[PDB]
Amino acid sequence: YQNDDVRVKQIKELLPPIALLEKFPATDKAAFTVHEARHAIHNILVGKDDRLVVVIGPCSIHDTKAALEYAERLKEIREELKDSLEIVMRVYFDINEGLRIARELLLTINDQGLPTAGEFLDVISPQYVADLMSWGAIGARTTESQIHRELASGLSCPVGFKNGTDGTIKIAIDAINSARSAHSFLSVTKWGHSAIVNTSGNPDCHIILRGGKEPNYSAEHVKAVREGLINAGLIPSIMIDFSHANGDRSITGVMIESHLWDDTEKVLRQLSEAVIARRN
Amino acid sequence: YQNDDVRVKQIKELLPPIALLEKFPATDKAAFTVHEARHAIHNILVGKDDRLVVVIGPCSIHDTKAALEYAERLKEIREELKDSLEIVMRVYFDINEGLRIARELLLTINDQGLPTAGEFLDVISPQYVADLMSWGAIGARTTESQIHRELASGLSCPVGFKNGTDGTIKIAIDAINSARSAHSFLSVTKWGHSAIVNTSGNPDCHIILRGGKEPNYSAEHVKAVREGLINAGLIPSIMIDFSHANSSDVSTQLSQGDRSITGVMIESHCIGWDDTEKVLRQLSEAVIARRNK
Amino acid sequence: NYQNDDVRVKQIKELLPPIALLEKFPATDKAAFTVHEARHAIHNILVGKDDRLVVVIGPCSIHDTKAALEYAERLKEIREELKDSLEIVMRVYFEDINEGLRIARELLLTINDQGLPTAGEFLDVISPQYVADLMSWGAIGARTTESQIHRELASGLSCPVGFKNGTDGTIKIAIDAINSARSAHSFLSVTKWGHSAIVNTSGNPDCHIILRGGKEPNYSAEHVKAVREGLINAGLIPSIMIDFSHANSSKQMEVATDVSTQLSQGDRSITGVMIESHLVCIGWDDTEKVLRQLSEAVIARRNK
Amino acid sequence: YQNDDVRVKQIKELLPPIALLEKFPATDKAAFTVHEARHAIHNILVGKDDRLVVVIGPCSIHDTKAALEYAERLKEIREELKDSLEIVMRVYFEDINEGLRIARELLLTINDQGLPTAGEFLDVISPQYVADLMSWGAIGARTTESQIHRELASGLSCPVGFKNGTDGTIKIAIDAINSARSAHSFLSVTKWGHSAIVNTSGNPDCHIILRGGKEPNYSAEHVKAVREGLINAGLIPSIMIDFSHANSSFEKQMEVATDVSTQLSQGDRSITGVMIESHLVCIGWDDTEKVLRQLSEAVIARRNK
Ligand SMILES: O=C(O)[C@]1(O)C[C@@H](O)[C@@H](O)[C@H](O)C1
Ligand SMILES: O=C(O)[C@]1(O)C[C@@H](O)[C@@H](O)[C@H](O)C1
Ligand SMILES: O=C(O)[C@]1(O)C[C@@H](O)[C@@H](O)[C@H](O)C1
Ligand SMILES: O=C(O)[C@]1(O)C[C@@H](O)[C@H](O)[C@H](O)C1
Repeated sequence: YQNDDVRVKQIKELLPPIALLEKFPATDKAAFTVHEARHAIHNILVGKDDRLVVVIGPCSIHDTKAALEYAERLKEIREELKDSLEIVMRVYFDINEGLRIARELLLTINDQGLPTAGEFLDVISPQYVADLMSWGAIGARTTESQIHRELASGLSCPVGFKNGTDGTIKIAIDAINSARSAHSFLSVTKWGHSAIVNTSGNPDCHIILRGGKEPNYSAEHVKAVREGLINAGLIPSIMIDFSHANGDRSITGVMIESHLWDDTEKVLRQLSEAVIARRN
Repeated sequence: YQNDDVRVKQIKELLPPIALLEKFPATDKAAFTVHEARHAIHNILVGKDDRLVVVIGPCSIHDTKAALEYAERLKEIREELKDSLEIVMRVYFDINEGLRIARELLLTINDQGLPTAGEFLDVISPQYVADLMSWGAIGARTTESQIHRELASGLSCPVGFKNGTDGTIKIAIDAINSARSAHSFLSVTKWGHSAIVNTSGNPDCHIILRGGKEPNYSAEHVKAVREGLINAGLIPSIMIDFSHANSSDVSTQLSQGDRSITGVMIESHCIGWDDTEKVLRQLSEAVIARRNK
Repeated sequence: NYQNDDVRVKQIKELLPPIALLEKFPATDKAAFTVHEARHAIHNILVGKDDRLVVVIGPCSIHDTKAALEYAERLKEIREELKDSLEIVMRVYFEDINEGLRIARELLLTINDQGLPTAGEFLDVISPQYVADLMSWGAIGARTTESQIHRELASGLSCPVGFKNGTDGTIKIAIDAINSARSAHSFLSVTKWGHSAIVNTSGNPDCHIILRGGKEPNYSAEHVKAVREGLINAGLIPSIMIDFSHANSSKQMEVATDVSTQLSQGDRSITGVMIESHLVCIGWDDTEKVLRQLSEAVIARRNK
Repeated sequence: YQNDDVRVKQIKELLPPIALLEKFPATDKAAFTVHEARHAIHNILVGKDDRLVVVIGPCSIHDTKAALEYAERLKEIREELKDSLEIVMRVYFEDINEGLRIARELLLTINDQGLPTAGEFLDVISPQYVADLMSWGAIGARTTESQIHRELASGLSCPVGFKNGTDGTIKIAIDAINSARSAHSFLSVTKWGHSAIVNTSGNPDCHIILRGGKEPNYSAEHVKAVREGLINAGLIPSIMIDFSHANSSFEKQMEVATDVSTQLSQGDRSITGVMIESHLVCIGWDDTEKVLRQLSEAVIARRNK
């Protein structure tokens, strides 16, 4: 009585994570870009830093050449606007060749001094690229999932919980809360072997406002959200996603979807000015 | 700079899945009980069998002995009401001793002729006991997750996608629509090794009514769900979870001839064992009644 | 094109991890204590603290486990009867590797759980991870005794080990083997989870020569006198094991008597013997006889 | 009752062989070098090529920069003496994870520079990390009688050399050559680092190395007695003389070269290969040029008698 893998057409072994960490080791320069950017994003998130975190980047990468050019352009503005903004590049995408292409781009961009951001879709793929990640988002459809909250509880970067696909703010405040506590999930070791991951908790989680039924970047949503975070005994630290379905010091970060460029300069220069205006 | 496992307190290697299947191989009775039960649930779901899948069991297992005595009791009712209710037991609970204790119980129960049911919450644990699984539920907090639908696409058992914690039914209709297609998710091999899982599609995916802001077992919800499934081009095979936010009707719906209700979910010894006999006997009578229309 | 890899490999198949073998066939408290007490007892005999002789006796090859488990029951009674004179351990040598490993463990678990200690041979660095927890003694054959890799396997083996003389009668390869094993080494093998690993060793002081014949036999009082002088000149404890079979015999029964006379004369250097015995290679009747004979030769040694 | 790992101080996981082939992927240049060399060595071992195989290299590699300079000089000699000699460099090493990285990066660079590499197979696991870069390999005198070794040779993608015993025993190698030609089985690790069963198809390209013993074994008389030894056994009389080790115990390895060069000139087609231990600063670089040029001239002379 064949009862196993009845609907599995194929199970091919995946290169162990250590094989991507050996083929593509973090340069000291990548390591510091990742390490400084995390601490930066932390200082901004708790209010220690008056600058704004800016996750901007292509909607999706289809060409690594095209992306390395965007990055070159972005790094200039990253440091040109360094005292008003914290610019991070958003890098969304054979799985083995895919994992190699993914890692090489994140390492090259962090070695060029540009910190990288993306989405933590599952609990196994972080073991391959999170050493080069300074920030990540949990999607609207996986915010209420418990494994995605446990995942963040052990992610080494700050984490953005998006709101519900209807516009629910409670699953995010409950997620942010959950991530702050130790947890246990199941994934693999850097050798690729089924393992138990015991977390210590991530205090650097915050909500993303990405829309829903109708947009929610309105001051009144942000006021309702900020009162929602305060009641739950959380730092009112808010990020607004300008894309997808979308002196106030409770807005600590924005999110932008930008391809190859003119309005990107305009928007970054515009938010720069509003950050400067807030210090007064 | 230390940028790795900064928020990891420990990463301990887990027994490979093959080591649970070696320590506890399926008997031919388990093997048979799993295969027959899964085929039965399919026929009941797609309207070839007029019986009703009853997923009943304790809300939580704290003792293995107590659960083995419940299984013995429920097996007797399963054999009696076999021409009205395909009865399946709900089995919800060191991870290695937890995997050992969970596998042994599911084998023992299937080797006793009682098919077992559970909840698939991750993409790794299935590899340890799915061979002993005849049905499974996908929770309300993981029904819009693409990973949990792609898991169901490659699950060898019939799958139940619960509604949302509010009452959303589309996540599940979309879930059922998704599972029916080939997908790909990352999991481990039976040797415990990171892998690419290419699926084929599970056509045996269905909706569960677990309640929400307000219970949804009423005939109209069932009619709505039927119409919502009908509009998505999906068979209106519906299951109502008498428990959860639907407890904090169905029988007469069936007595009157609702063929859409094809399954139920009960949380018993959470009722005690006497009401369990009553409710199974009640629904048995309702399925008998449904055939005379 | 230009296939440069696995050109002469017909198939590579993943073998169960050692953990799947120790999980399906876990040691029992009775099996654990038999291995522990035999390994301690074999050590005390090899060092002179025990006057008893080690007796590694068992079938030439195991094709049937019922036949092996019946020999196990018979041999156990003789182990219990001659316990004050002999340390009897069964030789479990067999000819799907995955099933062969399942069959081998279940056999060693059953025999050690019945209270009979098991002895075998180490031919590889990987197979020990599946069955050595049930091994109270083991051997390094004459064709692997000059191989450092095995000397490093013996350096990290939890059982006392026996190195065999050259297939030509060469003693140096094993006096050198014992010296190497006494040291900490490092050999590549797998974990209990089946993963390529580096094994760091502490050294095994419980390694000893097995006389098994090379060109002509080597069991006479003269070969032992000169093998013992060779261990003494090299600073090694003079503990010797004579295999009555293989080359020393072609008669196991004639070698038994020559060795029994040596023990009766007072040779405390012979601390162990090896016999190849089946039930239906001597038979059960001659096994009782050789065992009862060596027991009386140990009792005689005590008095001289 | 601690019955496990009582004599094990530490067991650490070694990198999967795949982490080494990913970080140090073979180049199309390394691949063609290994491929054409394994095939050139085979044609010389069976008489299809009148050239001689030369396994020459340092005794011990403690510096890659010193080896890479030796590789550069040697390659020019390989290209100059190509019509008379199949020159291959011997790469023998004295954190195993770092030593794996150093070993493979070196064998990759040298095969990428077009110089085929030659080493020794000590165990059944290490191969999986660098054998894709080996054009020849050896089994030493202390493991030639070992089944596990002859089963690994049965499934090696390169021609293999079995050394005689440390007493000078030829049979074990005639028995080693025989066994290796048969299909066998051994337990090793996959390219993913996992416990495995390796089924072999057998290796016809295996031969004897005369490395020494109680006294040397390179005289015309030993080769004659060794070649008759192989003939009886029904085996291609294809012999390899190791000038070093116990055949020369520098100044003697050069006497062994003249002794051997004289037998080849005579016409001994049964000598298909030599082994020389050479360093820069073990003979020096100047003697290496000389001995390669010597053996080249003897091979040239062999074609005329
Ligand atoms: O490949 C997997 O991860 C599975 O989900 C688990 C396995 O045990 C089977 O029963 C499933 O059909 C597939
Ligand atoms: O499978 C092995 O263990 C090998 O030894 C690995 C590598 O050396 C290949 O080239 C051999 O053909 C086989
Ligand atoms: O189990 C042991 O005692 C071992 O000695 C442990 C380790 O050394 C393994 O590699 C050996 O093969 C067996
Ligand atoms: O277990 C994991 O998935 C991680 O690899 C652990 C975490 O601490 C890392 O730094 C990565 O952010 C994710």
